[PDB]
Amino acid sequence: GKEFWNLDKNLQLRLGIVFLGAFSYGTVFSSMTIYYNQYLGSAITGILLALSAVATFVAGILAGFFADRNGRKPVMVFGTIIQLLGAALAIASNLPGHVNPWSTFIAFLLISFGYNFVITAGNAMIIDASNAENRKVVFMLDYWAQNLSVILGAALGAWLFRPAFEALLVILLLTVLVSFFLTTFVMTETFKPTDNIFQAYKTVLQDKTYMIFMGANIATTFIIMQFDNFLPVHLSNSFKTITYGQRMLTIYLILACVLVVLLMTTLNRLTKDWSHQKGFIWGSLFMAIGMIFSFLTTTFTPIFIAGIVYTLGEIVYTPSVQTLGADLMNPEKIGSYNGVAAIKMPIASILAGLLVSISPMIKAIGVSLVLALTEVLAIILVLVAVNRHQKTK
Ligand SMILES: CCCCCCCCCCCCCC(=O)OC[C@H](COP(=O)([O-])O)OC(=O)CCCCCCCCCCCCC
Ligand SMILES: CCCCCCCCCCCCO[C@H]1O[C@H](CO)[C@@H](O[C@H]2O[C@H](CO)[C@@H](O)[C@H](O)[C@H]2O)[C@H](O)[C@H]1O
Ligand SMILES: CCOc1ccc(-c2nc3ccc(-c4nc5ccc(N6CCN(C)CC6)cc5[nH]4)cc3[nH]2)cc1
Repeated sequence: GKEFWNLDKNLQLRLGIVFLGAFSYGTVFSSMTIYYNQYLGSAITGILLALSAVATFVAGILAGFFADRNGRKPVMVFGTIIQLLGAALAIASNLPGHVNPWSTFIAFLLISFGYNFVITAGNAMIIDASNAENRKVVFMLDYWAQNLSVILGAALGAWLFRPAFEALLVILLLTVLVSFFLTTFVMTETFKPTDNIFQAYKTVLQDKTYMIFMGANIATTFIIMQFDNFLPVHLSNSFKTITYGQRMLTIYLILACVLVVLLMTTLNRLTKDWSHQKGFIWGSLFMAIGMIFSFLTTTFTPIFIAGIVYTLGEIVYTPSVQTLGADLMNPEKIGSYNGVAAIKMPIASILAGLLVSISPMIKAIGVSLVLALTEVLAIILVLVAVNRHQKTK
């Protein structure tokens, strides 16, 4: 909190923008599958969400490059303009009595795209206006702001999603505006280069030390991808109802976000002068242990505790990995590096989903072995990467 007021103006805007972004995500985007399922098929909803994910990954790659090629600010400003167009069109597509789902999909496809521009470039900018001393503070403040805001979003969302959709859309447009003005007027450019998209990425992919870290990061973000692919299947398939797996899985998310909001500062106090190599390993250890405990148990009391363990790990892990990457990052090609960092979520997700296809054969005990084993791999790759980088001092 006190740290926030002593930061660079640009970084403060970054926190503001992500706050608003996450809030609006919570309220509207969390419940968009409900919307799509209602108006379109579940075959359609699945195809739609697949396209949006591919769309946003491509947004991230383009934003990463253009953040390096031109400045960070133009890209960010472009993103907000895209968002305005999407938000306005989504408002006009959801008029009561004249609700157009397909139009709303396209509008939301725009908003997601526009948002990842502001995110991808914003990440590059975080590195630009940060020094090695305050970098971790920024990353955690970022991470904290998002969690608190997704909760506030979720609360308002539940109350008004079904009754007053348009109200949220109006609010979404208004948050986009706030963010747009901020990005245009208040924000100052942080990077001046001294290009070819393939050549821009070829260099980052040729960075073996970063690529190793990327592989480690994919394995630790693979554990997070559990909520997306194997925690629901587990609970829906075999959760003992207490006077409802999908309802329990929902609790877990709420619990975790609440725990981050509350224990951020506290757990940070204990980890204040830890190495990033350490934080990654302790975080990625508790995260794997928490998931394994959840997978092997089907009762409320153990799962709830198991969830507490995972969140302990996630809180430490998140800022530590985010700083480690920045240190391994080339100062001239930060944008391209953040672009490459987009691949961690789809790959970690695809593998977790692919793993879930074989879930019935191997079962919970079998699944956990694969998690533990891949987490051990993450530890190996982080040490390899940190070691190689340490030389470059
Ligand atoms: C309803 C089932 C789905 C049908 C297939 C839609 C998929 C195609 C992609 C989108 C094409 C535009 C359709 C549309 O209405 O969306 C945009 C928006 C909303 O119109 P409204 O909500 O004000 O009636 O209006 C605008 O922004 C553009 C309006 C001006 C030009 C006419 C274009 C068609 C408008 C819809 C038809 C007229 C309704 C009275
Ligand atoms: C004032 C204090 C308030 C404290 C908590 C308030 C919570 C208010 C609403 C919480 C809603 C939590 O859960 C509700 O949104 C979640 C966010 O995507 C959904 O979670 C859904 O999207 C997630 C994102 O990838 C997926 O991993 C889940 O598998 C999917 O089910 C839940 O399925 C939905 O039921
Ligand atoms: C063909 C292309 O296929 C693709 C497939 C998937 C994705 C994809 N992109 C994603 C981005 C984010 C997430 C995601 N899922 C999460 C589940 C939980 C959490 N939280 C964060 C908050 N803490 C407190 C609890 C855990 C974060 C999460 N982030 C999943 C995602 N899946 C992209 C392309």
